[PDB]
Amino acid sequence: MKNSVSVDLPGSMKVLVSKSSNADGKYDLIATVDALELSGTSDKNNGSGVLEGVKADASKVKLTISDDLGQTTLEVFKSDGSTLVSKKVTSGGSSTEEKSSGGSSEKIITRADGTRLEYTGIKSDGSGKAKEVLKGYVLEGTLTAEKTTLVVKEGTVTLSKNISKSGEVSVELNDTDSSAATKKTAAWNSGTSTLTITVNSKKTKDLVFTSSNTITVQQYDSNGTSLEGSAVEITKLDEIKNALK
Repeated sequence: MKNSVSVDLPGSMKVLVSKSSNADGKYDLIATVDALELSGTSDKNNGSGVLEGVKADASKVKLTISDDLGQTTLEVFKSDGSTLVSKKVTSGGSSTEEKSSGGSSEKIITRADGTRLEYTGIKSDGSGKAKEVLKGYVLEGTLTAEKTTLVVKEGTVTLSKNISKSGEVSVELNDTDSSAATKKTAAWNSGTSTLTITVNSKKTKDLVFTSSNTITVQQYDSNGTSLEGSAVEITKLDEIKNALK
């Protein structure tokens, strides 16, 4: 690989591809990931293809680079190469890291902005524990094969952020408050990703769940009909609880 060319890949990796092909028309590939050298051959000249290596503990490693360089898959197998232990797929600014070990699985999704969904203790029915890691705070809850449900409790109010298997966010609020004068109810608008809270037949605040994986809160005037001021981004879990008081 004396006169190879270096190619940047998703997942903060680099591959070297030979400048010209062998007698079969194929290009040599070399990459180093952490301590491990990987090597392969490809029928393309751009850095795409498959590289393989073996760790010191005899685990087999495969790096698969998609044809257009938009995706990398980094896989680790047991020493015979049959049983997959871990798989990291990176593309479009996001990574998904899956590991299966000792009865349960894990899946960590890292979004382009650094926020994460962490699914742990995944069982054969698709259930598990769920955490969303946002900037400044974490939301915790559960996973089923149908949805992720992340829960914040304040007083008799329970706020539930649902993420469907498809990735669609919806939010609900349920309040066990006996008193009809203080009980919170809320309505969800999927068109604006906004939960509007009502108390005593007047709107009190809008909670917006943004495409940037943030939450903002904005109050209504005492008339219960017009918004006032400007929306404030939540920076810590305590401020979500404050919005539920």
